[PDB]
Amino acid sequence: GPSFWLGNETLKVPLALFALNRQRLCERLRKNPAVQAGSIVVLQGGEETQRYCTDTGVLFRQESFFHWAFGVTEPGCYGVIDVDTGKSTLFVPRLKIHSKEHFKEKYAVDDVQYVDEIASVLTSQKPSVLLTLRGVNTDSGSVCREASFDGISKFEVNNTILHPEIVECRVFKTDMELEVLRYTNKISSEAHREVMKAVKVGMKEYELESLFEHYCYSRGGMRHSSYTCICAVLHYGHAGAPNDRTIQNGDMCLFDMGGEYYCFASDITCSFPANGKFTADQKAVYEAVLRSSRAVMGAMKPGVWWPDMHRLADRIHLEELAHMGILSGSVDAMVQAHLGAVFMPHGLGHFLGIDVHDVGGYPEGVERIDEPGLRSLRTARHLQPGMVLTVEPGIYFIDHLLDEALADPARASFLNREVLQRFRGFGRVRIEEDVVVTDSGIELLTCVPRTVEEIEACMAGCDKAFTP
Amino acid sequence: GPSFWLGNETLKVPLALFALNRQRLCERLRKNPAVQAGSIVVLQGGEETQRYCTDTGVLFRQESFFHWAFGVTEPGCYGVIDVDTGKSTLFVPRLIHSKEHFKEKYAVDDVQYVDEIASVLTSQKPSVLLTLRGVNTDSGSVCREASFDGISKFEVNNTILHPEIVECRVFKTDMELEVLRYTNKISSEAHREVMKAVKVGMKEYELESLFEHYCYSRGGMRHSSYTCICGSAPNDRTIQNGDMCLFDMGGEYYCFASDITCSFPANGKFTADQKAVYEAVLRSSRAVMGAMKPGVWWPDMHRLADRIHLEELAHMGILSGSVDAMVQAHLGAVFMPHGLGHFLGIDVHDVGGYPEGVERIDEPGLRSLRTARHLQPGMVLTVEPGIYFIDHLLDEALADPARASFLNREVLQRFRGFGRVRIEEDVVVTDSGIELLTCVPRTVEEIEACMAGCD
Ligand code: PRO
Ligand code: PRO
Ligand SMILES: [Mn+2]
Ligand SMILES: [Mn+2]
Ligand SMILES: [Mn+2]
Ligand SMILES: [Mn+2]
Ligand SMILES: [O-]
Ligand SMILES: [O-]
Repeated sequence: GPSFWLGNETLKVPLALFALNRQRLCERLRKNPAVQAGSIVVLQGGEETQRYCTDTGVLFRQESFFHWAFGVTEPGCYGVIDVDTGKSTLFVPRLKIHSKEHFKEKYAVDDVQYVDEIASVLTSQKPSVLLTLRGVNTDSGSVCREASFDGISKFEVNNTILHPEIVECRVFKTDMELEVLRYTNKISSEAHREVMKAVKVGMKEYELESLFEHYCYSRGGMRHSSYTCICAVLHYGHAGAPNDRTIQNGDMCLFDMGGEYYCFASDITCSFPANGKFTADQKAVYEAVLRSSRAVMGAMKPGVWWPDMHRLADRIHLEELAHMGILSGSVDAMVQAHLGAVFMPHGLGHFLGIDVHDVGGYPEGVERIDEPGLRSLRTARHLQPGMVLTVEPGIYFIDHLLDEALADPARASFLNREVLQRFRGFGRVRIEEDVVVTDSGIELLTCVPRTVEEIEACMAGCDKAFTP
Repeated sequence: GPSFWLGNETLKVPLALFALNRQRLCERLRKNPAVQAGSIVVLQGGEETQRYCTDTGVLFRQESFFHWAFGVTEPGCYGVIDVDTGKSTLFVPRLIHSKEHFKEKYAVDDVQYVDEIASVLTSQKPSVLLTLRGVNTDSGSVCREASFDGISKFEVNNTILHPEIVECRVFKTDMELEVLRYTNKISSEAHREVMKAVKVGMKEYELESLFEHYCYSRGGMRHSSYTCICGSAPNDRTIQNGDMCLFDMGGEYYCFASDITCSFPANGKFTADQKAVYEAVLRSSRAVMGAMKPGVWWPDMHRLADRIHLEELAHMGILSGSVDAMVQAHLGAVFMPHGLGHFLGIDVHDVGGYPEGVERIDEPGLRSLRTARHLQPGMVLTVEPGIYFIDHLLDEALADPARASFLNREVLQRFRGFGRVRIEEDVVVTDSGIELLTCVPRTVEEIEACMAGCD
């Protein structure tokens, strides 16, 4: 059948991918006892937006649930799925201008109609109930926009059934979806290598962000970054602003960037010395995060409770920080005092898919854990095959977190100021891989240099094939 | 005083630019007979947005009127200006920098937190708050009026400000022109790099990518001014041998735009037909720039470009008959359906093209003009004539006996799928003529030498 493709070396994505998602959603809804016969799923695609009151266009990016179901890149559409038969209808704006037939062929749907006819067409199809999308995103706190059209009031509308079901479908990636996520990770990994090869003392961080974006777009067809790429919030107020810090000798760099292809995300972080040679201290902190990274990846398999992996990373960080002489005392005591969250205040990792922070981390019955570090986890679910997660432990030296710990009698004793003082302004190490949960373990999607020797080799311009 | 700067070779933009804008706005309001003494201008800045219901951030870009007045890059702010004294107060979110930090950074008279805006304005006992509401004549959208908790307690006027701040934006200060010269410099350089890099077989988005990379990495231009048009949402058309490329792209620096279009043969060599069409647009481009000066009516420039295009198309054999008669039948709009050019500034399609008293001309071509004003010094415009071979426009003309007679179908057939040529320059009106901001290869000889890798 047809496939989405941007030519050259970019990935051909069969539109069958979305047909399989529609099939899976219908199969789930058919097994749902509360779904009436003759129900129709109604999704509304995104519309083009402009900057405020101007006619300056904002680059259009399809709404994620609508993309997941249909793969449609055009703004202003609606999409309908008959639950009982699986029949799909795309509604496109009545505006070279393409025919309805052109869109039917392009997207391999069963029917195409114009948007202004949606009320007439649905009336004629006599559905029992329209199933629309409404629910809460547990990362943004926002409520998903329910589809609406002139005349929808004449129909029976249920806005509670669909959201948890289509979320759960998105949580489990198909083999076709994995092929795209492998590709996004391949291009983003190559871009990360290019950045490590290009970085020079004296460069502005945004020069590297630009290079990353150029690699992803020109060689990967990735028009969008998946998320705001982190290399300043400080100097200009938003993560999106150019990071205009000058890279200095002795710096540890952290680049957190990932491109998006056809609305499938990647999210990768590399940490490395600006000048291409790890100091003893840098090697020590870095290899601590490498150790937790690898321990978690080695422990992940179906049935594993994700918060247990976060705690495992914490324990390893604390062990290694103690082996460095930054911390002293009982590691068990440190864990009881939640000392790990001083060095890693964020969650270990999160679902990834069409969204960087993908849906379904906190379905009904799954509770957020009200402890330092863990409260920042974007899911507290148990791992199952088909999930895609980031694994992103880090160690940070953040003054106000350290000072707070030093002011806390329950924590302050564990800290050796004489050694710690040398790590003030050390910076940050984070190692972020993307992985798939398999039937028995994981598959690593990311492919960047990770050991000290591999990183130093990459920055010295060694061919990627070279291995130390 | 302080300046915006992204280091390396990027431009230092004095925050004094925005101070001057505020003063200019107050000077204008003070002359407005409806403006009450003790009025305060209230502007609301943009806020951070996310993609739909996700936590995926959308790259923040400041609202244009608010940027013009304050140069503030942070989301979630307000800014007010005492009309009588010119005193400026910035309101920032309480979140980490001090208010003192923001005062120093933006060279405003006072900084407060946003949650105190009602209390602060109340203490200053204004007659009325002047808020922003009006219609953008390019989008049809209504400007969003500032609002805050407790604003209901104030007398608010939302009619006075818009036309007055729009009018200020129409006329660029020397400091603004410095930034627009810079954005044109970098975008010009990026266009040259694109011309050097184009190879048959490439995808258009590869050149869009290169352009953005040059502007960002070398210019500190994070944003494209507008969605990039890459003729021959990624443009994934393969550049083919024999194609005429059209690349319309411009970077933005600190919310100051640029808008440049280059047309050139994909394979680096103009055919006779391509040279003929291209040099027709070069001729109208140069004729319009030459004729521009204070007092010139912009629609006359549009019709000048039409006349020249028709003359050249007749010379080529595409058309026959009286060019006078052709103009009377609006034949120019078949080949150039859009307006000749538009105001440019903080927005690519900048404000103020149709203030009250200036009417849109209801004729083909001219109705798409984004201004029908007379030119005055300080105005910044694009000059972007083009010739297009658009089947449905051509078909409509061939069906209409008043136009069909002028067209030589046997010659036109050859130009079906020719594509299109547009040449877009950015210029400023001076006391005597114009200053050209754009600096790219333009003659056939310059373009071919550039693409051949010469120099
Ligand atoms: O938001 C999150 O979950 C991770 C934490 C570090 C940056 N991204
Ligand atoms: O919108 C305008 O007015 C010009 C002409 C077409 C491309 N930009
Ligand atoms: Mn990340
Ligand atoms: Mn992440
Ligand atoms: Mn343009
Ligand atoms: Mn333009
Ligand atoms: O991340
Ligand atoms: O343009």
